[PDB]
Parts: sequence; structure tokens; C-alpha cells
Amino acid sequence: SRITKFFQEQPLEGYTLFSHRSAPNGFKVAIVLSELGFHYNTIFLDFNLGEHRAPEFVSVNPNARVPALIDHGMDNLSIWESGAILLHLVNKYYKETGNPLLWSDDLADQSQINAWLFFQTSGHAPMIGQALHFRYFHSQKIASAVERYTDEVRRVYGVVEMALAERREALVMDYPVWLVGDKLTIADLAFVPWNNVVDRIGINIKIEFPEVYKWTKHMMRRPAVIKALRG
Amino acid sequence: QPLEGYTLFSHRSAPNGFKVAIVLSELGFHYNTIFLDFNLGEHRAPEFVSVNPNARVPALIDHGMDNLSIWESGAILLHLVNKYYKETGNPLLWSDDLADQSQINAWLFFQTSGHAPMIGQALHFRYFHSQKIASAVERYTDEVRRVYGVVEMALAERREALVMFDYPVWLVGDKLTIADLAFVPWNNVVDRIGINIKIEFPEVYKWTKHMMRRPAVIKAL
Ligand SMILES: N[C@@H](CCC(=O)N[C@@H](CS)C(=O)NCC(=O)O)C(=O)O
Ligand SMILES: N[C@@H](CCC(=O)N[C@@H](CS)C(=O)NCC(=O)O)C(=O)O
Repeated sequence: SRITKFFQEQPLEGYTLFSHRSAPNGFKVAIVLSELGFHYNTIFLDFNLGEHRAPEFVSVNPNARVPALIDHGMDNLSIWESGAILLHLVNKYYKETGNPLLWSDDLADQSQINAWLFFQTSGHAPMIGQALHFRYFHSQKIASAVERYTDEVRRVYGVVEMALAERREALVMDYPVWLVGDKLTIADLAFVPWNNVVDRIGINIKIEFPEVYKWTKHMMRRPAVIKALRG
Repeated sequence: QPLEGYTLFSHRSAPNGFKVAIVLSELGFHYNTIFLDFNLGEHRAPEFVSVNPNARVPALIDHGMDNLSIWESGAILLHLVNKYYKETGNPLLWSDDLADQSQINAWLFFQTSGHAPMIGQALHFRYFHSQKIASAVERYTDEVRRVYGVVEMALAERREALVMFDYPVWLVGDKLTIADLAFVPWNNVVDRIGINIKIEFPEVYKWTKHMMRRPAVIKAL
């Protein structure tokens, strides 16, 4: 009924974000939404009550998961999957202002940003999710499963660490270093919500991945990011 | 290293590698494939890790673009349809409408983040884990069937609309896109984890059959 009422009379402009109070992927969208200056309203779906089952929500996101975004200005267009939401946001911002904030007007750069974005959504987040699952929520304890996924997460963080280290090495020839085109992009921001969750699986970023540490801290100090995470 | 064309790094049994070959074929781009033997650990060679810092396949080199390196199947697919549309003005396997593109990307990220990884884990605990654990296998097999349930339902609704009947149905804009092709290589392997598409998901069966009959797809595979 709660969510049902919302779809009774939807806003005419702005954005509505469906998420969950402890969903890193939700904050990933909130962050980009905030950085781009997009005004939005967040609805925290109560999965316990099965609000994600509400025919109204499944219609927004057939996968029945969060986040899902409704672009009211575009006839209530619904975009699901955090990766697709980010691309929708930077593409829209760019065509509206002519300024590719957190993005790039260059095909070559966009493909590099996409590579990191797909790497994050497909190789980073899913793995952190599996490690958390076997470490805390599986029907039985499986040490071999925990080790498999925890190792993979450290491995992917090593890929990020190495890339950041190489970017620094190139400049030297504490200054902020970024993954693509020496500028902050959604490729960097996408990791932020999760870099804060990996401690739960025994990973200490500050000590284990120095470069990732500086990188994440630079982003955590940005107003738009602080505002989004406080939401 | 060529001046034009594309060089695709993949593996003989890598569904993600074939996903790229398929799109490269359909779009008419000329490419040559370099198969890596994870035996010798060719994917751990400095020169390859320079192409893909993740040391995984696929990885694509766009020679015409100063040997630009692109890794992650999803990013590779977006690069190809973007480049093709820019060159021809025809959004083959894509769309020139912002709304449509967001839907294509939705399904694309869904396939790469919730489909391929889950099938991958089902296969691992089923065939290659150091220990045999049914609950691990069930967890992923159940998730894969749930994912197909989402596709099946989407295709059924699209079918329902067409009715208001032997015609192909697609995920976005009543036309074949990278959203559809992205599933092809993986649909062909789920039988290894006990999923019978023909029986369990009728619409997916037809959908994958229409795709599997395309000449460009046959050639690539
Ligand atoms: N690949 C998806 C992940 C979607 C996802 O797993 N969302 C989580 C929250 S971080 C969720 O909805 N969890 C509730 C559930 O799985 O029941 C994306 O990036 O949007
Ligand atoms: N999310 C990546 C998946 C990359 C991946 O895991 N590729 C497999 C082949 S399908 C691979 O390189 N396997 C070798 C290994 O894991 O050592 C993509 O879509 O390209």
C-alpha cells in the first residue's frame, strides 16, 4: 500500500530512488545523483514486508532488487542496475549541459571508464557479496567458500591498487590520482560505497592497499559524497 | 601489430570471449582472435596484463584507435555499438534513443553482473571446488533459475504485446540488441548445471534459438 500509493500519483519532475538503508549499490547511485546536482527522493524498500514484491516495484525493476531509479522528467522512465543508472545520469547531464562531469566526451576515455565500471559491478561487488554471504549468512559454515571469495576480493583490490600506483608513477615523472584521464569519474566513485564494507570480511584497506586508501579518502571528503552517504 | 581492425584475446571455452566475437561478427568488424592457454599462464604475461589489468579474457585491441585496449565484455560491447553507430549513422544492435539505451544497459549489466557470475559459481562448486557441498551448488543453481525467470517473464510480456504468431521477440525496442546477444553464449552452458531451457523456460528457448540461427552468430561460435 505504501509503495502502491506512490505509484498512484507520481512526481512530474526530478528523480525517485528506490534503495535500502544498507545497500552499497544504492549509495553508489545517490553519490552520482548528488555529485551531478540532480534533485531526488529516496524510498527505502522494506524487504522484510516484501515491498520489493509489490507489483508496482517489479514493474520498475523486473529483477526485484535495488537500486532502481525513476526519471520522472522522461515519462517516468525506469532504469535498474546501478551500472546502467550511472551511465544514464552522466549521459543525461552531458547532453543537457555540454559538460561531461564525471564522464568524458571522448569515446576512448568512455571505454576506459566503462571497463572499470563493469569491473566494479561484475567483478568487485558480486564477490564482496559472496564473501559476506558465506562468512555470515549461509545455512552452514564453509571455510573453503569464505577463503575463495575473500581471496578474490583482495585480488581485485590489488588490480585497483596497481593501476593507481602506475598512475602515480607516471606523474612523478600525495597528489590525487584517478583511474581515467587524470580526473574524477564515475569509475572512481563506483567503488566508494563498497570500500567501506570490506572491513567486514577482514580486509584492512588502509594497511593492505595504501593507494586505494588515499583515493577513497579524497572522494570521502567531497561535499556531494558526504551528503549522499548521510542521506 | 596491425594498423586497422581488431585483435580479440579470448579462450576456447570462454563464453564471455564468444560474446565479443558475436557482436564483432554481427557488426561486420574485421578481427582476428588470439586464444590464450591459461595453462602456461599467458594471461599473466606483462604484455597482456598491460591490455587488461584484471588479467582476464576477453580483452580487445582497437588498432584504428591507436591500439586502444578495452577489457570487460560489457565495456567492449558498448564500445563496438557506439563506434558502429558513429561511423554509419545506423544504431545496429543498439539504439539512438536515450531511453532505449538505458534499457539496453540495464539488461547488459544484469547479464554481466547477475547472470554470468552466478552460472560461473554454480559451475565451480559443481565441478571444481576442493570440496563437494550441495548447499553451495543449490544456492547458485537456484539463483540462475531465478535470473532466467526474470528473462522468461520479460519475453512473455513482449510476446503478449505482439499478440495484440511465429515471430522473434526481443528484450528492448522490438529489435535485436547487445542486450539479447549477451546471454547467448551462457544460455548454451547452463545444461551443465542441470537447467533445461527448452523445458523450464519456453520463451527463452525460442529467443536463444532465433539468435543461434543467425549466420553471424554461427560463424563466430
Ligand atoms: N548488480 C546489481 C546488484 C543489485 C543488488 O544485489 N542489490 C542488493 C542491495 S546492494 C539488494 O537488492 N538486496 C536485497 C536482496 O537481494 O533481496 C546493481 O549493481 O544494481
Ligand atoms: N566480468 C568479466 C568476466 C571475465 C572472466 O572471468 N573471464 C573468464 C572467461 S569467460 C576468464 O578469463 N577466465 C580465466 C580465469 O578466471 O583464470 C567480463 O564480462 O569480461
